Amino acid sequence: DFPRSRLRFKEKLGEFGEVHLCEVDSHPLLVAVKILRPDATKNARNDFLKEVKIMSRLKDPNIIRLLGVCVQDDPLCMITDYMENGDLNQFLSAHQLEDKPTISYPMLLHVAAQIASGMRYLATLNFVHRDLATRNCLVGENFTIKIADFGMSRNLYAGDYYRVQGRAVLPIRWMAWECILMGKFTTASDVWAFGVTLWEVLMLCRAQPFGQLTDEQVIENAGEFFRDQGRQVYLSRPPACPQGLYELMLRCWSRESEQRPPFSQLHRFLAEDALN
Ligand SMILES: Cc1ccc([C@H](C)Nc2nc3cc(F)ccc3o2)cc1NC(=O)c1cnc2ccccn12
Repeated sequence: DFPRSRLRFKEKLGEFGEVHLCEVDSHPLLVAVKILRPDATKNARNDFLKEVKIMSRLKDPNIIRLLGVCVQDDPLCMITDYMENGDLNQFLSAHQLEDKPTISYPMLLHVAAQIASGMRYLATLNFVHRDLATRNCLVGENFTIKIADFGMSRNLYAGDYYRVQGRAVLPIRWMAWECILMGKFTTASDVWAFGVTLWEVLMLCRAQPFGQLTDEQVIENAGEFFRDQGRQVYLSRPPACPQGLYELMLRCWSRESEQRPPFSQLHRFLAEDALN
């Protein structure tokens, strides 16, 4: 529950808490195991226990799945699926769009449809992710995608978060205008972050959203959405993205939260309409 002795620690996969590739004899069975740092504070331990609880809610092919736990003894462990290809941002970065390692346009749509399906599931639970982005997705065998949430602290993605002393850490470049101005999050702001995530996929993660603008400019842009005088600025159409699919992204960035398409409609478009 889970038998900790059945675990065989093999390699470190990354870094609050280390993640390790482990083997389970059942024989070539691989899992990911997250362990609390030896010097974790009482606050870190509490957060870890809550992550376990939140994660235990989530049961979908395109969401990270809690396979097991070791909490009745120290140190605390969380066990998930091992996703061979690591995070989606690093994965796409190592690929180029097929001409005429490579990835094809239809494969990009399949990646995006899987994210939409995972988010469709979350919406059914009335669960708001709050930090959807390619950096929070993992890639397994055969371009299979699982949405996760690594938190906001990793050095690699430091530049994706706006930090003011004593305030919540904010992924402003993925955030709906109402999130920036009022600091609250909904399924409708998850849709907006999905539009930005889809922009990243079609960019093959080559540039930060609004990359040529400062943090302060991105925040003032939310103000311009609010005022609605036609001065707001949008992510440009990626090279690999045709106009029809771009117009979908634009609906995700509608000023009015109710005008943003539900994830059920987004999934339909990506899995069906976008095929023609
Ligand atoms: C073992 C574990 C525990 C926890 C988590 C994730 C980060 N925790 C998490 N997601 C959430 C999604 C929500 F909606 C809400 C809360 C969430 O909390 C992930 C993992 N697994 C890996 O990180 C992993 C697997 N395969 C590889 C390959 C390379 C690198 C890393 N990995």
